[PDB]
Amino acid sequence: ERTPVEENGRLQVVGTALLNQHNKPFQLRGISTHGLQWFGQFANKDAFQTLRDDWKANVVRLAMYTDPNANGYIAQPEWLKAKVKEGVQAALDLGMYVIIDWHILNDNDPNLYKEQAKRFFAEMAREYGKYPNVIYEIANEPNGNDVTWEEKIRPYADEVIRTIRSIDRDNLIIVGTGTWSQDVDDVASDPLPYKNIMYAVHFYSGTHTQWLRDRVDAALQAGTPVFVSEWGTSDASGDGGPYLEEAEKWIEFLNERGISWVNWSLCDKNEASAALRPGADPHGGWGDDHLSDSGRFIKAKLIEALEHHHHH
Repeated sequence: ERTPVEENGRLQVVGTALLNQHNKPFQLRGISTHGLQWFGQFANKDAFQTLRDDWKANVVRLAMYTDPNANGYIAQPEWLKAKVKEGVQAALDLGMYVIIDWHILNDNDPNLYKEQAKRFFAEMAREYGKYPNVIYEIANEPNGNDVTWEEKIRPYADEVIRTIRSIDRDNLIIVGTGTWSQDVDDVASDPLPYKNIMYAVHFYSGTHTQWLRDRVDAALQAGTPVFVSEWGTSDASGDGGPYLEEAEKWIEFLNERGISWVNWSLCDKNEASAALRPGADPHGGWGDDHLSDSGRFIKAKLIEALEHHHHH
């Protein structure tokens, strides 16, 4: 009944490894909100307490869409910042790790809203940098044939990281990769020089099979730290299946390698990747029959991972 943050404290990255404050290997495992502008009602202390105590998650991710055309942060900065702070404060109150996700998507080049990102992250780092719970995810899913590591993503990340690190010298930063955070193989050609940086890989088990695991293995062998800050049991659309046999191959692979993972998503949208059945209580306490096939799987994986840790 020690909380995850009480037990593990300030995290650190050495090579590809995530270690806790006591120099022990540590794996974050949890779940992401869907876009806060659409499903933010699930980002609250009561829901997060269920995740901590019943699901055995140790991290939550706050998916703050940026795109004004998605009613994201550029359109409604005050409401969304308020919701992010509610989410962060809930995690602080529960001793959970929390990822603040600048959730680019259709705004596919992170440079589009770079200065707004810097102002947002400067505020979050000032507010919350003293706490070891906080993790900054600075660009969810760069995508597009022009948006490559060398040309667009790395220069964005270098500027945003220098902004954050001027205020919060220690907390983890997760940096997106090209092709919807698949192009982790490009990082080793020119990595970022800073402390406590990990590189995102995202997968959807209806789409992404062993080939992407093979890429991840090659990245790890080359010394690139990987964090799975978003993955689904559906096709990449968020719907279809779910594809739990393939998802199981992924979870085994990630657990064997100690790679942190965060499932998409904790909401009740009528799509296969949503963890909750439509009308589920925003306050948590969900019986198995209020979880989808995907939600049941994720809850089971989280519980099993904790069991395997305590005994092996």
